[PDB]
Amino acid sequence: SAMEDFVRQCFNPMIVELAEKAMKEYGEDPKIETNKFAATCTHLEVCFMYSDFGKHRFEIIEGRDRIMAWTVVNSICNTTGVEKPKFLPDLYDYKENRFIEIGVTRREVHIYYLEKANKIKSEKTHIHIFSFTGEEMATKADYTLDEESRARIKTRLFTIRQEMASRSLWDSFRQSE
Ligand SMILES: O=C(O)c1[nH]c(-c2ccc(-c3nnn[nH]3)cc2C(F)(F)F)cc(=O)c1O
Ligand SMILES: [Mn+2]
Ligand SMILES: [Mn+2]
Repeated sequence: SAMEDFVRQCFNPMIVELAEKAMKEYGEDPKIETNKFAATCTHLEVCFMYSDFGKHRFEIIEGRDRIMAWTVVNSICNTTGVEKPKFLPDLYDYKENRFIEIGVTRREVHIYYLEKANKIKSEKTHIHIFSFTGEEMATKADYTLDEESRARIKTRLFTIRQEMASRSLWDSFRQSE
């Protein structure tokens, strides 16, 4: 399909391999579940960009194998005393000393924020939701990053959406969330 071609042209090889790895784990084929494949790559890219905007302020948890992800979380919990999350989060903020859950949505940021908060129920893990429309929602409206870094993320996401549009893939994608 066009979707795999788009994914391999707009995402970096590492991200693509990571996303394919995740999918091969669940039991899903990136050539059938093409919209899921794109969402995994998009969310991975956002996580990595978030981390790279940080002396390293953020520890990346997402994109690691579960064994290693929970090793990182456990080490952080034992050195900081911060409580252990029930679900693997996406980053850890050493400056603000808190785990962060990153959401990327094709819907309205508030619907997805409510969904993530209801899902985690761990009042400690900070939530940051980004849209493909340049909108964001974050716990206590603490957006953590500076304006330019958040702007770079927003620009990239809008750019992915428009690349999908030029290829007639956006409509399927936004209805597949
Ligand atoms: O495993 C994680 O840690 C994780 N998993 C997801 C996630 C869940 C379902 C789909 C899906 N799309 N279509 N059908 N199912 C896609 C994603 C994706 F964003 F990863 F792509 C979201 C997170 O935010 C997160 O942190
Ligand atoms: Mn995650
Ligand atoms: Mn996430």
